[PDB]
Amino acid sequence: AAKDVKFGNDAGVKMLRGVNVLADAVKVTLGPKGRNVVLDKSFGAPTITKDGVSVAREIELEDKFENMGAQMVKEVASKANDAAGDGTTTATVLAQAIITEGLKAVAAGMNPMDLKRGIDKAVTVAVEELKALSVPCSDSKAIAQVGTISANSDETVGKLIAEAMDKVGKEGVITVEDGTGLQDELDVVEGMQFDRGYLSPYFINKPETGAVELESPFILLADKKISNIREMLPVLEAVAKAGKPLLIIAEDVEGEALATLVVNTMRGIVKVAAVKAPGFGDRRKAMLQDIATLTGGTVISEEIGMELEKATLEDLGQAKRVVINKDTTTIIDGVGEEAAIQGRVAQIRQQIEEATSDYDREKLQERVAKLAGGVAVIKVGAATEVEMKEKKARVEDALHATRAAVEEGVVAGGGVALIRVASKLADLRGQNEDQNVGIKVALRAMEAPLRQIVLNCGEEPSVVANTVKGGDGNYGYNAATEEYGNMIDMGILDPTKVTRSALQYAASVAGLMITTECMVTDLP
Amino acid sequence: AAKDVKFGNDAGVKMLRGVNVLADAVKVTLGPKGRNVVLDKSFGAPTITKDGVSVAREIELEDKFENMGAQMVKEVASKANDAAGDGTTTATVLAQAIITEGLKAVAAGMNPMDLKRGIDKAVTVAVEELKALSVPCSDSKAIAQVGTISANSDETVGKLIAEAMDKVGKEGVITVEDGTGLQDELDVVEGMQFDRGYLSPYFINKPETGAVELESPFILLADKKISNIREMLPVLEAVAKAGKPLLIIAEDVEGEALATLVVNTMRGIVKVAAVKAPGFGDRRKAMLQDIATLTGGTVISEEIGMELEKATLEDLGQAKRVVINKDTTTIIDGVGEEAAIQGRVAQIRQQIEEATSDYDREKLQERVAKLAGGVAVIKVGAATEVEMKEKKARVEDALHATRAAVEEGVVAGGGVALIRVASKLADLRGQNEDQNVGIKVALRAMEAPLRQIVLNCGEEPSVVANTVKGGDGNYGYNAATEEYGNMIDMGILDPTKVTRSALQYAASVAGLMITTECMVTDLP
Amino acid sequence: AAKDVKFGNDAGVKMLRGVNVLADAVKVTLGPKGRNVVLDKSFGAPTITKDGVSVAREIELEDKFENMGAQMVKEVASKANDAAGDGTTTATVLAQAIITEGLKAVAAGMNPMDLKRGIDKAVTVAVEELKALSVPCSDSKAIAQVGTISANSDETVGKLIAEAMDKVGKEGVITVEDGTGLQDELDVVEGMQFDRGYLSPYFINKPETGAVELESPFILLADKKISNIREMLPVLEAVAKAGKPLLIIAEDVEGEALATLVVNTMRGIVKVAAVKAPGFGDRRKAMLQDIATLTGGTVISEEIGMELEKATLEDLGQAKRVVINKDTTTIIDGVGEEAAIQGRVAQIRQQIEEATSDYDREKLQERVAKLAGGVAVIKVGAATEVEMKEKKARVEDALHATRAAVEEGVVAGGGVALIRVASKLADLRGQNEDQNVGIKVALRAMEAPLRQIVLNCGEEPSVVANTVKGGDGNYGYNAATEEYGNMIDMGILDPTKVTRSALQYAASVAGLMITTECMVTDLP
Repeated sequence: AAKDVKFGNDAGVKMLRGVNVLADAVKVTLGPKGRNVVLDKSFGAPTITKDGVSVAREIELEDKFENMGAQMVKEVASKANDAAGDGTTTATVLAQAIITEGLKAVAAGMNPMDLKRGIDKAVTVAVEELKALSVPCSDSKAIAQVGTISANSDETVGKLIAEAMDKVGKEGVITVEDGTGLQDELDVVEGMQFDRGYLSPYFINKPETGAVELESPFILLADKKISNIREMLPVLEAVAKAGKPLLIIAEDVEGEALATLVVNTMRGIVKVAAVKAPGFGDRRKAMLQDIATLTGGTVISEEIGMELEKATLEDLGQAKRVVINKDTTTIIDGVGEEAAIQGRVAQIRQQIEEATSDYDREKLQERVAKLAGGVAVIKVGAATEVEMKEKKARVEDALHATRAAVEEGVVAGGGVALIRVASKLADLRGQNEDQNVGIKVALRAMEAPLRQIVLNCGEEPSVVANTVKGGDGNYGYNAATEEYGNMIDMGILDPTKVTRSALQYAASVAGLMITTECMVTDLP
Repeated sequence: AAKDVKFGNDAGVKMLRGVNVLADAVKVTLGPKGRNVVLDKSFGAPTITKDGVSVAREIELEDKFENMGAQMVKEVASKANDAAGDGTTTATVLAQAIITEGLKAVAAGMNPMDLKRGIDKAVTVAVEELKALSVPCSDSKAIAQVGTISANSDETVGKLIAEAMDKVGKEGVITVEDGTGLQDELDVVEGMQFDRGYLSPYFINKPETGAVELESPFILLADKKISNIREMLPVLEAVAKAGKPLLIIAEDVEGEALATLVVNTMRGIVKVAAVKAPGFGDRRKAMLQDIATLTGGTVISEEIGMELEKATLEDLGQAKRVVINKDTTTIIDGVGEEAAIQGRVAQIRQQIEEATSDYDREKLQERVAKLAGGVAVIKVGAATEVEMKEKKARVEDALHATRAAVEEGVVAGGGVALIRVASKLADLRGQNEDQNVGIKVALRAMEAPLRQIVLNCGEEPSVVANTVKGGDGNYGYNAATEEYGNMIDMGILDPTKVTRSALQYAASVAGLMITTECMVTDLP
Repeated sequence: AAKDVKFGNDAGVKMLRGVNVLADAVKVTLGPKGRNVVLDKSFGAPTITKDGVSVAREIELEDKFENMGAQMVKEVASKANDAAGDGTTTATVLAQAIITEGLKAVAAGMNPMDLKRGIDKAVTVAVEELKALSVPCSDSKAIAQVGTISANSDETVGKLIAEAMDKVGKEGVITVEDGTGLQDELDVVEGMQFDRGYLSPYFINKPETGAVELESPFILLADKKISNIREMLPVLEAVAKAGKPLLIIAEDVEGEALATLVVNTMRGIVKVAAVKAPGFGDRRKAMLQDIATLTGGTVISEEIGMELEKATLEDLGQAKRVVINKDTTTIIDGVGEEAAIQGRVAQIRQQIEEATSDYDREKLQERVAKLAGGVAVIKVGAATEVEMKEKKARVEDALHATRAAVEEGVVAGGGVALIRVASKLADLRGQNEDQNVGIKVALRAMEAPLRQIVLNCGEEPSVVANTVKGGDGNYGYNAATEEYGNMIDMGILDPTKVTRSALQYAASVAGLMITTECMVTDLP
């Protein structure tokens, strides 16, 4: 199509206006004193929210260039959710501060590549100062306390997450089968988590979570690229006679059958969602064999000779609940019995015995960890359905924050850790001058989220931020109770991975937007 | 339709504004310090890129005349890819410099034909100075080092390309069958490369490469012009029952069946792509007989009497992977066995015996080179799928640059070779005066890419370019590390064919745009 | 009146556009390859000029704020003439460079007061590096050579200035009585130079020089503030009967009589110009007594009792030629005889004897230096009147440049000295960061005049300036002959006072324009 093309500082100020719009809405969502945002829905009454994840999804600007700036920061901040579980808002505010002060410094004629290298230098060293600043979250006391604090101060949720990580292991897979009464049950049921997500967002039937959940679905295990609908039809219509939904685990699903099933979920004819097989090559064939062991069904491969026309209801696998994230699919309570599963585990122990390299044995120890691990039934008991759904959502929030907290340790939250590693790096210098101003842009940006939280309190932000720089360690400003003090003692803590990931991804849009010269889009 | 027609310097400045837009975007992609370009996609978040090949595809301007200038430089720079594998960006910057300084000289009333002859003179002599300046890349050490340097400094890739060119020969065909694990495998499998491309770009299912890849396809070998769909239907529907895709190798595919299959790939009904037979006449019938020997299938010719209605599944040929470039189709691991293939080779040795002319024997030595050569399985092993796809792309980049490097030798890259042969030709003169100013426009243009790279560093371009002119040999400016020195020693090298082809094709749009008087287009 | 008021960066960019207009015209006047400027005169044919002094007088912009920026740089650059004799153009280009790069740095949010202190720091240290870099111009060989080089390479002019400074002394007063033939005469005649200028520019009858010259005028010596016309009338009308013009040396001339005489010079009725008495207090009464001794007339003071009504033609003093600069008045060949003058000198020797403090004796040694010194008759002989006026103007130019050259020494001209002390101060640092960027703004600005001269040559300015930074000492670029080399050997030299004064006054408008927040003017 006919493209509009902008160069230089025109491109820079267009992206800067887009990041200012997105970043202003998402930044007024940021606080324990966070302000409301009224998002319009054309159905009826609008939705009031305080979460910047829900606000940043709605933002899409009219002018194409400003829209491109907003969609850049939206995209990479959503990567901060997908790697972190929180911190889209913090990565958006940090992204506004690096891009704003950075483009002011480029407008002063400084070299943009030296700014990018300076920002990446202060970001790298500040990441290492977070890892030197992080307190580990190792045992059921710390797992419990991060569970309580993350789930809005409830002890029973932290006891649940501590018991579940105590059972399956901190490395293990924990997702949640929900409640059937008043009691909060918990046990290991046989399933498998693998790092493949949904193929298109149009399979999402639960958009408040951002996932594809299927209850009692069938599972088709295909070791081929699926592009043709004409094989799928006895499976899809055997499902349409069965009524229970259908999950595809294929080598790939491309084009015609893929967007066809997207149209099937558009009209809601047959509930089918599709994901890829985990891994590549012969080990993805072996992992499809393990999923075939769990779900009861059978690998349909070209070496056997079977096709999807010859597939029956026995050939499909089946489970009770599958949950599909953007990058990760978990399968909960497949049909297959402990004789075939356990004998399969013993066969993979045998493959540990006759493996040569240590790396292959590492892959097989990961594979018996997946196959022997198990997923959680965490029956969130409540009095009513409302407390079960809300308490379910708080259990998932404590599950994410506790998961990242036991991955990479925990730091003093509330924007204190960023400004603390900003205070530790005043003497960091680069090679030439524009790296030095890139470092100072980066550190001033690390100050900016505490400035924003205290600004949402209505207090004077430079005073409180200068006092938090005056303190040492985890001394920060509890913005909810407006009290200075030790953030670990006062019970505010963010995982190191949400802070580190927020800073790193804000550095990524920072560098990739400062070093932009040209912008190409369609005409309005 | 009703046409708008422009003459003279109006036409000249419209093309000059189009070349300035395209050339500015593609020229800010140019560097080891190359800047980003934000390309919009209407699906969602935009794509950040540093490659001018991806930027120049997106450029299409609103005004029709400026669009025509941009599409001229786009077209012939894409010819610099298709003949070279790199240097679309360099041919675009060179094209901007010759067209800009040239149209300034035509605006001073000078004769445009003498400018065209002057530019072609300095271009011809500068090509011969590149061939006198080129260092040969002959053995596995040089093949290895160009392989490492071209693939972003990795020794294992250069060892792979050196082993593959060691096996099949530097004249041989090497494309890549991909990985099935961690190991990087490599062996000769029986296939054939021939110089016929796809018939329409709408068969392209992998647009990031710019090719048509078909995995386990059937191959229909037709010795007739195909314009009628009504013969194709037992073949196309025997394929649609078979499910595996279909490649047509015809004498020609014209009109109705061609655009019909384009509609089949538009809706994705049956995956069929079509190419022409290699060569013309009785030798294209013999090469179809050799492809019939490789793929197991049979030549369908009018002299036998068969048609496409009488075609069966045995009559179609079959291979494992075919890859179709814009001008070249390779067929990898056809079904046919070594008895028929080897006996066919012996028959073509017999045809070498009973040939008369030396030229025919040259064609048959090319034909046993194709039939006895073999294509590569280069299993790019990696830990994950991401490193396998990215490492695959770097293997293809080192394969292209190593291929052109062993075709025509290697020169000091980074814009040093162009400005070096610009320095060697200060005393070149033409017949009359306007040829002299055409030569100086050409040489100043050869200076321009180093000016652009150093400008993307932020350094002073006329200083660094005047110092590189002050040096001799391969003394240049390593713009990544900002260090002067011997470019061959510091590990920057471009093939002579990408530099020579960039300069020659930029001279082609230069002459064909300077000598333009009239422009005819539709109305806005 | 109703005022328009602008604040902040709006005020900054308005002054920046004014300084850009003035500075662009005056900067294209700058060179030995200096370009022409066509100044319009409404009388008739326009005037072509290459001198930035004549261009900067004409510049007055339409918009009031831009006019204020232009008039600031005009004013203080005219102070660089009045203290230096040259370098209005150089102070304008330097002022553009500090104000431009400085306001870019303030637009990056840096502190303007730290920029002002940084610029003043690098300016102070660069002044001391000029004084460490200056070669002294002490004897008649050096005085002669600066005289020749400054007067466009003529040896006879340098011999004249060397003989005149040899006679009266380098501290002495030399102005020029003009020619009466072909010979270039020179002798000491009795006069006095004192540091008082004209009261209004509307007495200027020779605007090409910027002075008030009166030939055979009468001199009225008034020890009172003159505000009333009704005393002046027997003096003014005794002059109007005498016909020869009238110079007033008063204590002060204020208001009514002052602007009245301005109206007399507007209609040209009686040629009267007025200046103040030299010094303040009782010593200004004594210096009026010495001027009364020289000119033959008499001090009219209130202690005697006389008034201006009782003044006669004998009471007025008289001389042959008086020349009045903006700050300095010289009186040439007064009537009074050597008996009264010499006896007055002996009386001031007696006052040296009976003085107490050393300071008073310093003032009296200055006073016998003035009274015993003498002014020059430098009869500029030529063939025609045109060579006498042009050769007169070159004698005055060599007189100014030789005068400043023997005041403060001589440096390598042509913008080499500024960039040389810019090269010597790379390691100069301030207290905090914005002083460092103020220093780098200052040094980059010191590079800018050589950039402008080489830009007027058409050569590449960053190349030549980087080579002049590569050299050491007085190695520079003779831009007339386009040859590198020792500027003292190649005969390009500027006085240290015109370079030092150009840099200091450009620093003055630099600081006083960077630290401007508000601008107040009338409405358009």
